[PDB]
Amino acid sequence: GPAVGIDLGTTYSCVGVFQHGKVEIIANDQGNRTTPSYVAFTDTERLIGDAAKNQVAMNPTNTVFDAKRLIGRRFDDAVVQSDMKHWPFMVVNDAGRPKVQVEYKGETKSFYPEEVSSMVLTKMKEIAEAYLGKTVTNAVVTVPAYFNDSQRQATKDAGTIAGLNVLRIINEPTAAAIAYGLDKKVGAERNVLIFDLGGGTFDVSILTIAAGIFEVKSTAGDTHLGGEDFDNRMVNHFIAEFKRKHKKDISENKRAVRRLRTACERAKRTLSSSTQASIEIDSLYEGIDFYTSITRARFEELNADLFRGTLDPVEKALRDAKLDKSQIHDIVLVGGSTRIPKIQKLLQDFFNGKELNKSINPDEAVAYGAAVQAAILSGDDVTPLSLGIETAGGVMTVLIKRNTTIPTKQTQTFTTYSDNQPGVLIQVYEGERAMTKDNNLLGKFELTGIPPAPRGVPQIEVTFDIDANGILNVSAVDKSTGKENKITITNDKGRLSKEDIERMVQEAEKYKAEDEKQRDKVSSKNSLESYAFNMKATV
Ligand SMILES: N#Cc1ccc(COC[C@H]2O[C@@H](n3c(NCc4ccc(Cl)c(Cl)c4)nc4c(N)ncnc43)[C@H](O)[C@@H]2O)cc1
Repeated sequence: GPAVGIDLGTTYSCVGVFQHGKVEIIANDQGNRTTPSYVAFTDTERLIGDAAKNQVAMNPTNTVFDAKRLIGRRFDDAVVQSDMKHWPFMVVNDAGRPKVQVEYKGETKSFYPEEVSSMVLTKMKEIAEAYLGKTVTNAVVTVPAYFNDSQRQATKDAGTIAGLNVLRIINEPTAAAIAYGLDKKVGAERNVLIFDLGGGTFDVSILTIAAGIFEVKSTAGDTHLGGEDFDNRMVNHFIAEFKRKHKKDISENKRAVRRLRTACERAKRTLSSSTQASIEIDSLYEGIDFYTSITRARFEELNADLFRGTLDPVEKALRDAKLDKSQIHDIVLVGGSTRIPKIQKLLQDFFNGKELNKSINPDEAVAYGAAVQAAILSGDDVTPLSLGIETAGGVMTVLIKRNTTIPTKQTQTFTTYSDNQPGVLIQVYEGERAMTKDNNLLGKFELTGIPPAPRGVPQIEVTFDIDANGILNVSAVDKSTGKENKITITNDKGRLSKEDIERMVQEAEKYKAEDEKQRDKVSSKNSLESYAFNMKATV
C-alpha cells in the first residue's frame, strides 16, 4: 500500500514508512532499526545485513561493504583507486567500470556497485514487507547532495534491480530538513546547516528553503571521518596502556584487537551519556585480564583534533554559500556520532549558543524525511523565480531575487558597453542561471536617443515593479534626458508548477561552477548592449 523511504548509507541503511499519521522506522529481523550495508558470500549462501557483518572476521575477503563509495563512478577515478587500497575485497575493471570480485559457492563472481546496493535494497525491501505484511514497490531513496546525475541514476538502477519503483531521488540533507519540517515554517526563506557525522563519513550541507523549495547552497566535509576513527584513537590509547603496564604489545593478535575495539566503541557510546566508562576484557592477551576505565575528558583529548576539525568544513560551506554564521536559521544534527557531547558543544559555541535540532534520532532522520516524501508523493505572495535583465556578454543581472515579497520595487543603474552607444535593449529574463541562454525571456524593449558619450558614461535607471497581483512593470529611464520606456509583463496564469521551480533550482545547482566561471568573465557588471546576445552569430 504505502511507499517506503530508504536511507541507503555507506555503512548502515535505514527504512521508514508513514502510516496512521506517524513515521515508523522499521526494525529488521534481528530487531535493529538500522541494518549494516554489508553483503557476504559464503560456500552456501548470500548473507545481507546483520548476518553479513556478524561474520566479517571469518570471511573478510568475501564480505563487501562501503559499496556506496564506488557507485556511479568509473574505475579510473582517483577516489576509487585510493579507496581500493583499504578494502579486503578485490576491485576489477570491466569496460571502464569497477566491480567487486568475491568467491561464492566455489565460483568467482563479480558485481557492479549498483548490484551490491540492489542487494542491500532487497534486504530493506524484505524488512519493510515483513513489517507491513504486504509487498512494497514504491520507494524514495536518498543520496548525498554532492552526487552527480550518473551516481543518482546508478542508485535508481540499484533500486530498480531490487524490484523497487524509485519515485524520486532526494538529497540526504534535504530529507533531514523535511523530517524536521523546516519547509513548513512561516516567514521568509531560511538558511539550514545539516551537520552529518556518521560512522565513516562527515558531510556539511548548507541549504536555503524558500516557499517549500530546497536549494543546496554549498557542500563540504571529509569522506573518511567518522566514529570509527574515534574508536581507533581509543584502541591505540589502550594498546599503549597495555604495553606500558604489562610490557606486551597486543597488536600481533587480531582477536585481541577486535575485542578491544568492540569494547572501545561500546565505551564511547556510554561516554556520550556518562562522564566515564569501564573496559573489562577477560584474558585480553597472554592470560592477562584488562580491567581499566576512561573518562569523557580523556576521550575528548584523544579526539581533540578531529572534533575541532569538524568546524573547518562548516566554515568552508559558509564561505561557499556566501553567508555569515549569524545568517543560519536552522542547524540539524544527523548521524550517530553527533550524539558526542563535545561535538554538540563545539557546534553550538561556534554559532554563539544557538539551539540544535536533535530531537529526531540522528541515525533515522534521513529515512524519516524520505518516508515523509514518499507518503507525500503517494498521497498525504512571493516571486517564484529570480527576475533580471541581460547585460553585456549575455549574462543575467538579477534585480529581484527569488522569493521576494510582493508588492515590491527595485531599481538599479546601468550604462553603455560601447562608445557613442545610441540605445540599450532592455531584455527581461526569469530564471536561476547566470547566462540568459538558460533563462526564460519574458519581454524586451528599446531605449533609444542616448546622447553620444564614451562607454560607461551614460546612466540608465532600470526599475522592476511588482504589484500585489504580480503584474510586472519594467521601466528604463535615460538619467541625462528623462526619456523613458517601459513594458508590462503578465506574471500570472499558473504558468509554473512547484516541480518546474524545483527543476530550475536544481539545474542552477548542477551548473553552479560553470555559471560562476562565466558570470565573472565580463569585467563590468552594469553594462547594457544594444542587441540580443543569444541571437548573435557564433561558430
Ligand atoms: N543497533 C544499532 C546501530 C544503530 C546505529 C548505528 C550507526 O552508528 C554509526 C556511528 O554512530 C556512532 N554512535 C552511535 N550509534 C548509534 C547506535 C545505537 C545503538 C547501538 Cl547498539 C549502536 Cl552499536 C549504535 N551512538 C553513539 C553514541 N551514543 N555516542 C557516540 N557515537 C555513537 C556509532 O558508534 C558509529 O560511529 C549502528 C548500529
